[PDB]
Amino acid sequence: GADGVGSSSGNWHCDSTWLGDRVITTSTRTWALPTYNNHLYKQISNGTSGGATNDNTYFGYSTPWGYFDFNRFHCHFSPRDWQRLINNNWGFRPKRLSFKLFNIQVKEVTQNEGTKTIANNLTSTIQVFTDSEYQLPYVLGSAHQGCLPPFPADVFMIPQYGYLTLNNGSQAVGRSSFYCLEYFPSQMLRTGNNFQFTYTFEDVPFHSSYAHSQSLDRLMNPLIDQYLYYLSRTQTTGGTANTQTLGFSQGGPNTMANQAKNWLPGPCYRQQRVSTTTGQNNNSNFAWTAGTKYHLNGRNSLANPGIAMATHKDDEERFFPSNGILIFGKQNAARDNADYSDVMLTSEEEIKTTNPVATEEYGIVADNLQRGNQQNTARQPQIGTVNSQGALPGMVWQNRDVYLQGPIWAKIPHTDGNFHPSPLMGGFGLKHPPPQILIKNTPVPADPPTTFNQSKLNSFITQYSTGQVSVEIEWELQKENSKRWNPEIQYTSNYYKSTSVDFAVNTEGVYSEPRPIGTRYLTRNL
Amino acid sequence: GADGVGSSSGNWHCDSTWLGDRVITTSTRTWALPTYNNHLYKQISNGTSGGATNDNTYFGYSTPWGYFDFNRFHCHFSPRDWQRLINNNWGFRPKRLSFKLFNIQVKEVTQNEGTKTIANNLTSTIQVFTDSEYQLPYVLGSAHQGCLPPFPADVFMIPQYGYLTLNNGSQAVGRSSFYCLEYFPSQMLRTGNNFQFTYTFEDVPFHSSYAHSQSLDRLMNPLIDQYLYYLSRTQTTGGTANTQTLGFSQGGPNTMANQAKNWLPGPCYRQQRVSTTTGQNNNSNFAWTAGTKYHLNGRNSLANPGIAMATHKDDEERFFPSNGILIFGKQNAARDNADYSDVMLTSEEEIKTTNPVATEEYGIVADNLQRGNQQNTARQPQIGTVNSQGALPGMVWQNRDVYLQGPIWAKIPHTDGNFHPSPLMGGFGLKHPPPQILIKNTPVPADPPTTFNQSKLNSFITQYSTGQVSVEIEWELQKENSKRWNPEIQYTSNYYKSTSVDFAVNTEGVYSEPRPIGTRYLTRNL
Amino acid sequence: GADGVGSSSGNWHCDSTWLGDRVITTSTRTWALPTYNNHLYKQISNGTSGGATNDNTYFGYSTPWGYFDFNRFHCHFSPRDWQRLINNNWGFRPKRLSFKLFNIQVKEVTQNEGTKTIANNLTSTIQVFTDSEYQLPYVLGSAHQGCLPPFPADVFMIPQYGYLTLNNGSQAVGRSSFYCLEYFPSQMLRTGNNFQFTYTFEDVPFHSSYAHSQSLDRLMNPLIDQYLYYLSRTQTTGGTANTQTLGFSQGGPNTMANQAKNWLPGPCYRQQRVSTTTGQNNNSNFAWTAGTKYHLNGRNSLANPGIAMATHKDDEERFFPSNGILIFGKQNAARDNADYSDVMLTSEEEIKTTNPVATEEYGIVADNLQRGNQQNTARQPQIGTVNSQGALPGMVWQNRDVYLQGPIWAKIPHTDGNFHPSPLMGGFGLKHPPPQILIKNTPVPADPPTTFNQSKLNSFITQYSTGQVSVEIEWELQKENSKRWNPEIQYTSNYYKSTSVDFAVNTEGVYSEPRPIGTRYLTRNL
Repeated sequence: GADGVGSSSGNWHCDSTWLGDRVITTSTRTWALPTYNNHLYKQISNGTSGGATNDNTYFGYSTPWGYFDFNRFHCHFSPRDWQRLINNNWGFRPKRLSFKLFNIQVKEVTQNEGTKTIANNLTSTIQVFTDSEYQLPYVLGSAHQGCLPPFPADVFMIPQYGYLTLNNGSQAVGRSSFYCLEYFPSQMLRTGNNFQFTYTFEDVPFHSSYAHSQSLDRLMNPLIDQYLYYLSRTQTTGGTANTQTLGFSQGGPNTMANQAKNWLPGPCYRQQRVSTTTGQNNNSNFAWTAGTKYHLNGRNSLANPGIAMATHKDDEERFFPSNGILIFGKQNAARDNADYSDVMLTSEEEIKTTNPVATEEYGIVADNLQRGNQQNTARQPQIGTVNSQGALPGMVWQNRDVYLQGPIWAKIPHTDGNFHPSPLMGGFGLKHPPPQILIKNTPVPADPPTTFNQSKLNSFITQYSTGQVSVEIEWELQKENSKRWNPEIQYTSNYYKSTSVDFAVNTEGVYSEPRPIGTRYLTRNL
Repeated sequence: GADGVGSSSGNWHCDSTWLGDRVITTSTRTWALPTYNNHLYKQISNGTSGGATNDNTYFGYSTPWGYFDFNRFHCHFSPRDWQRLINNNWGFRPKRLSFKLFNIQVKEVTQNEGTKTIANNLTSTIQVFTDSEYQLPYVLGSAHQGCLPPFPADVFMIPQYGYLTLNNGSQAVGRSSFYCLEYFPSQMLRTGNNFQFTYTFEDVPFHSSYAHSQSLDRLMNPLIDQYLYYLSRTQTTGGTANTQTLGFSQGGPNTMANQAKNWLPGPCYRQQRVSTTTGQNNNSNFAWTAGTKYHLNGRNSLANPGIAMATHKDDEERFFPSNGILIFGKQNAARDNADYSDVMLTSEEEIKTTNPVATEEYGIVADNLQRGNQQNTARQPQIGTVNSQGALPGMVWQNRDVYLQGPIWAKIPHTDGNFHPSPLMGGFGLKHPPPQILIKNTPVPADPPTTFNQSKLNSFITQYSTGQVSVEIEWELQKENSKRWNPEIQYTSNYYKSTSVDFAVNTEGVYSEPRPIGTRYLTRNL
Repeated sequence: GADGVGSSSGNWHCDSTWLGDRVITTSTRTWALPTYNNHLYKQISNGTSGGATNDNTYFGYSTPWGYFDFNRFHCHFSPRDWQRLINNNWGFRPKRLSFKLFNIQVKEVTQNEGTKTIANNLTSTIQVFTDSEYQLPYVLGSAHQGCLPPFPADVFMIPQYGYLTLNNGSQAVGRSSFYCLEYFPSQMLRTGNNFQFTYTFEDVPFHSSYAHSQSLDRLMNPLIDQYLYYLSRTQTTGGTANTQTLGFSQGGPNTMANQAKNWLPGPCYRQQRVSTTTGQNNNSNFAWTAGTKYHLNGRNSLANPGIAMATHKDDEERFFPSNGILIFGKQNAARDNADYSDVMLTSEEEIKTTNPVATEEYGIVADNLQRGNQQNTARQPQIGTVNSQGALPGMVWQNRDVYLQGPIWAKIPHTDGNFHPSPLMGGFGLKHPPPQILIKNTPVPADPPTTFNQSKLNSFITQYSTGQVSVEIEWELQKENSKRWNPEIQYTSNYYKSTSVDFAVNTEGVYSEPRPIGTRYLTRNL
């Protein structure tokens, strides 16, 4: 058509459409983009000279660009839409997305004395491009702030793009890369232009939006015996001097721990157990010294949250792995040293059926070769505790649950090999994820001098931009086909009276999410 | 055409053609083939009676055949061609090969008194066949001598084919197989015939001809905080009597070791650390007693080189895993007890970014369940060191690098299951690799007696054969598409003056390779 | 389409595409254009009255226009792209270019009291035209500041156009020309218009992007003697009284300086030798008194850098010709009297093979006619040193190398004759080079008086302009086809750790180039 100062370049479109095995969520927000870094790229680093430990060293670059992040589930689903999803579906996955950037408004700020004036700059541009070839460091999938807000009426600030590369302390090495984002083709938009692009998700397995109604060690028939035998006795009984013997029995309903089985629980990487009753915990600061870590290039990193393991066993909801769960913060919680009442701990107890408990061992194996007292001195069988266990043939396991406040996807690192590349924070591991959209205000110089100077211009017009952003994702559903007789467990609001509605604004206009909501409510058989 | 004594049956073809995403290397050499084993098959074995340990016992057969081996990279690539490959390509893999055997010359040796005469035997044959059905023990892929020489002007001797089967000490068992290679269809060639065959590689992943410019624990945005919380404090501070508490923080730029992450480093099988400064090593002979071994049927075998792990961490190039690297020998180095200055140690430091260091642990896991002093005696959290770690979900890793002097492929054992079947010595794991070409001089009996005798003939005419062999491999390239601004690291010759040119002959005509050359020079993002 | 205030008239396009024998570099920058000279043309001159010497006199005109200059190699090539070029190609040359000027923003500045306000002037224009007929003095190709910056994120100021004509001291002569650039057809652009033009380079020889692996005096076979003889002796030996004789020998492997040869080294114009170790230089200020100069119309001009000669011989990297090399300045170096550590000296040592050393003589010639003592007094042969040598038949030579920071082209003067018209600063000599693009802000008068006045208006509205400029050049490549066995020399980054990445921004956002990069890394035979 005809795009100009006086015409609108897009419409507000926030909705959700359920149709068959599909649900299409569309979302629109209003953003603001400042000028970052004074239009400069800056080398950033952190060494041990300052006072940091070797574990927190880095070397990277801070860019003047910003980026869009809709990598949380509440960016697309309302709390009621999340309820329709998790109460009626066994699984879901993303199919394709559309992204739009419209109604651009570039404004200039003047500051004579103590007066601040904001006026339109009708001829200024913003630059937008997507990293469709995955040529920049991918910083989505690290659970960073700056998402599209969950409440459609909130206006958000676009976060600043930065990246890291190889370091040796605060220094760089020969393989450290430097990226200029102006070295990419970018689209320039004045107040009358808009931007848009579409993306198609690759085939990714459905998320397991269910709990198991059987456990792995209870797949048997509780009425029939097994025809296989197991060693049930190595020493006679009854008499006064018991001797060695061999005795075998058939596993039945009363001895189900001895029965022969076909499968094994998933892998284990044991965590430390912490109680929410502080009086039960040890009186020391063991959050880091006793943490569950991995070692990479002489640098210790917390395995957080780590592989998917059950949070606790039966009747022990007060225990959690020290760094083995996702922890969200309540509305307006401190950044550092928030109290327990200010955060919301998740719980993966739904996978007790196949996954080992995060704070327990995997099992028991033998240590030595037992013998009698025939020739050499008698030796008693020794056993060892398996606290870490990699993949064994015949293992089955579930992934970590996704949450309304949690991440959606992550980029699978480009490596030679990987094992079960599902992100450890939960979500869909993608070889080619949604590309990151980079955005920036084109610099506008102030009046240059009237005599030539070779130096680069460092005096600019103060500016920022505003506009709307809409993202539409189509999800595929996996409906449940269950013959269970009794009613299921569902997610529900509390009927009782209260001061405020959950998932609503309070008297000051602050929207908040009172609890985290997983997706495992319906049940399945193993 | 017309093949006979006076016409040539092939041309010398040693070259390399780069065209697009393909490179075609052709190579020709001159070989000599003796008579092996006096035309006999011989049972060979080694037991503990002789003085060998149980780890080195074997039972097998020594055959009179020889075999062709072009399973090193310098058989096909010149040092300059290797430089064109590793400086410009992110990956490569083999596609198809052609093999030719031509200009056969069978010669007979007579030895009257102290006189030695060598004359043509125009009517003698050689036998050639390829094990296209993989019915013989495959001895390629064990890094054996007898390759086509790297320098095209060198004449090489064809190695003798032998194989092993099951043993119990120096003895055999009922499942031990005996193979006669004369029980195969074979092609007989006189001085005017030639042999040829073609082969097509199966789909194999490209070799990672790059290093990572990011590390796994540094995929985050260094400017933005995380919205997820982690347990940062379990004990109050400041006061005189500190009590238990729970405190949570958000991971940010300054605490990147505590941030939530999606992935884990690759598996670990810890090695012993040895320094090239001998004064730093322990004063004992621990090369075998402290080696990193695996146990199979009561036999210990060194895990050499083992799974792909980083050789050392930053600033520690003097350390290597005791048996975790490929070690090549310099030109004319001893077979036994060569000094350190006579060998060339490789280094896989390029995979510090995803793979754990070979001489370090994998990480830390919990040992016990910590508790306070509410009821039972207080217990402090205990941690354990993970020195071996199998595959965990969310692991990523790189393979071992390939070298100019290193092997190309290996045959994947025919088993029920395998995990990431990439050869541990580096290269391409193939279910059906290039078949082994077997070659032999047909026996020519001396004058038999004039009265019949049933005994097999054990008097033959002394003979050997000569000819040329050409092998042409087509490789597929994977070009780099990088937006890195600063220059890359490249492999380069030293500009400074020297007594000899590297990768050239010296004054005596001896060709040598001064250093090993890997393939990871360009960089990528994770 | 529809061009106006609210629509963008161009997109940011900074990229490089390698495809076969072509590489296409595109580059976009943001510029600022002030009002120059108060919209006036001004006669400028410099005589000896002021204090200048006769060598620095001039007469010319300063115009109110500005011009665009992309005549350096870093305007188009990133440091990594320069590495892809010089490591893999024997030669390159430019083919065609595209130029675009878009997103024009004309702004007006008001200055009431101590307050400065910058507002859009939507109805103001800029004027742009290209000198496609080469009718103005061509000031590109004089290595002037004001290029498009090497770092795409830098905003640059457009330089002011001026020119010189004939002078006699500070005065002009009858042949001195005066040019008004308003006497050209020019395109006027408001904030919604854009400008563009294309250009095709003429056929120019490829740049020699290689070094020679042979030298001119070593093209012989080192094993065979020559059949030609040379005079090897003019006096008998051995006896007590030696007499005159004639003795001839054949040139062989041991006397290669006496062998007959077909060619001669290139021309010479000897320079003065300066050491970078200051203690080795003479203790006097000889930079100008001992400089290597040419004389034109009673005016001395430094021959800088002069004809292409080798910088130094073997093992003498510390010596350079006093004014015979290109010298670039490090980031933020002084304009006058910069120390040696603030500049980067180039070195043309790669042409030792065909070109004479800049600080050495060309050779030796005879001075007199030698004779004996038969009649007149005996005379000994005299020799003279050739310090300058023009073109001789059978000469071969290389041009000067091009650098990443160096110039690309120059305009060949329109004369009756020229010898080897390749610019002495390095690059491509073009009869019709890329035309210079002239740009200016159209003057906007302030309020004129209400009574008529014939005087020209000298009160204007303060103004400047901003916009983007994109230039795309297509280069043709000349791939190397070498049979060299050993690896080549390549340009590479240093692997060692460092405080900053080379060719990247520092902590303050300042981009810098640490060293000059030539193009002669691969090798050829003579």
